[PDB]
Amino acid sequence: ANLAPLPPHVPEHLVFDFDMYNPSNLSAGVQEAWAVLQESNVPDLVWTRCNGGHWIATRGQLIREAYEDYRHFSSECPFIPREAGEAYDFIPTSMDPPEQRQFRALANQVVGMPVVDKLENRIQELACSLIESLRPQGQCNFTEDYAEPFPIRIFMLLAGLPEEDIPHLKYLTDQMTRPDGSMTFAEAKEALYDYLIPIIEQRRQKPGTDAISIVANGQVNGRPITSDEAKRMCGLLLVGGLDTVVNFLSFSMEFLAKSPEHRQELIERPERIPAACEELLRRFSLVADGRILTSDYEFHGVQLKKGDQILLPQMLSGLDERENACPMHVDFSRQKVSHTTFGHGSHLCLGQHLARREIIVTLKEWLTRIPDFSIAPGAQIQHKSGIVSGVQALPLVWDPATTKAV
Ligand code: HEM
Ligand SMILES: CC1(C)[C@@H]2CC[C@@]1(C)C(=O)C2
Ligand SMILES: [K+]
Repeated sequence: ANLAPLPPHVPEHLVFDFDMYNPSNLSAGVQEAWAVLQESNVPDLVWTRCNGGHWIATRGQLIREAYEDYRHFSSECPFIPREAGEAYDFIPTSMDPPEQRQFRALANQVVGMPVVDKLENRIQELACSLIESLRPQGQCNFTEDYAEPFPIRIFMLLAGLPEEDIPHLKYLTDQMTRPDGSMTFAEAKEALYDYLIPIIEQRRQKPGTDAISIVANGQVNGRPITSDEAKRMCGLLLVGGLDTVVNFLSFSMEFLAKSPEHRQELIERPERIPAACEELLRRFSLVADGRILTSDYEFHGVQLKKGDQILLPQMLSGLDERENACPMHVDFSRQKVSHTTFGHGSHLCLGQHLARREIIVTLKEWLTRIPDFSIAPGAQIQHKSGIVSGVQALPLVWDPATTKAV
């Protein structure tokens, strides 16, 4: 690990060199690896010298606070490392209130609740189709066989982009959240923009009903959105569509593959599925971005300097034992599932309704046709960490004789 020189204003007792891109205890699971930050030996707000050096709030209370106080904690540079957060210019995520407001409203028009209600039939259709297709095989590589195609095809459908462009696009979005060293954030971002530019141009000329057309021809601040602003909002839609639900689905199915009574519980009481979805969202939270200090500020006894970056792991809030008792235990009956999995503050996830729909549909439709399954014998499941964490591969196996078509 390459630790950056401790800045003079950071007390040595607050140092804890956690690498968000390669946590030390990753072998135990990614959420577990991040949960080490919540052990008794770690202060509530620490400084890691990894990835250029930055703060990390480890408690739900501080994460919520920082997310609410955009005045001190700006989204202008929300990604670690520094180079990534600076090149990051997505709309509305790189803006603080009140600017983000008009732009957030437009994005909502395209991925909001009404749109989800409108596409529910296609969502239901694809889920059933993909699963019925896998059902008689008795095995599947969940990440590539379902986790990826289900949410991504729905997104490409919503955006009016050919499914043929998925491989190319997914490689680029993944470079921004889980860098493999092949390219800088800026380069992955530019390439993604190169893809969108002609499409936006074209859809501004001849408007459609797809998400890209709606955004490109939308109104913000009483005037027409610019091509640049359109490109920046669409870049974000792509990332959210291709690299969020995709990863989350695999953590959930990995858990279900190892939990027969949890499976059977949803099978008998499908009305519990929405709660189970919420609990899985808490237990398998997977996003971690942050903010930048707009000025010198003392936060909970810690002196933060202007320009200091602070990671505010959305993932940690619900795993915080102060927020949920026995945080690592999955309990579908939890009277209160506290979490910030979809974020907190003015930038609360707009695609959260689409995400829950996809999750709930997956849970019901999978358990219906394939009620009994397990991880392939031998298989060693590996997780990966970054702005969005995921599962490398998820080999599942089952006896076709136990499955049932609908
Ligand atoms: C399990 C799935 C998902 C998770 C965990 C997730 C998480 C998040 C988080 C934590 C934020 C706030 C980031 C910040 O405050 O800087 C966010 C923002 C947002 N999400 Fe999601 N998201 C998910 C799926 C989606 C989907 C399906 C889309 C749709 C393409 C998407 C689009 C958005 C948008 C537009 C914003 C920005 C809102 C704003 O800046 O005002 N997300 N998401
Ligand atoms: C942090 C996010 C999950 C949120 C939607 C996709 C993502 C990586 C962003 O850039 C904003
Ligand atoms: K920036």
